[PDB]
Amino acid sequence: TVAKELRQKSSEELVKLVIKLKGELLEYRFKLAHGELDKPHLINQTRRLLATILT
RNA sequence: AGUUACUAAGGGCUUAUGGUGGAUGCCUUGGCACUAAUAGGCGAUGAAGGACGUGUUAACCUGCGAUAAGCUUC
Repeated sequence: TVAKELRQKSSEELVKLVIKLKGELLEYRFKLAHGELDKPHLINQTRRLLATILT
């Protein structure tokens, strides 16, 4: 699931993806602060996602 | 007038038990001293050592560094 990210617009689409991931990660963590986050597993994945893109 | 078993508040001796206490005996992911090979350094591309932080997981230990108990590639 990385060669499927090299092929994307490795110059510009990835920037939009990065900002979207940061936003939804922030909203995930905020949901975790209160209640109503019923899939606590999404945080570890989404951070794991950015680690590839920046790479 | 006289003789002498019983007393045991408590103690003593042996023998049996019970409690504390952790020596002797068996053992060990630990240490010690050595051999034979390898290698004899790290660092402005910012080290050694430290702080601080990071979790679906409280603290601590460990790993790791805002890509943060993990990322890419063979």
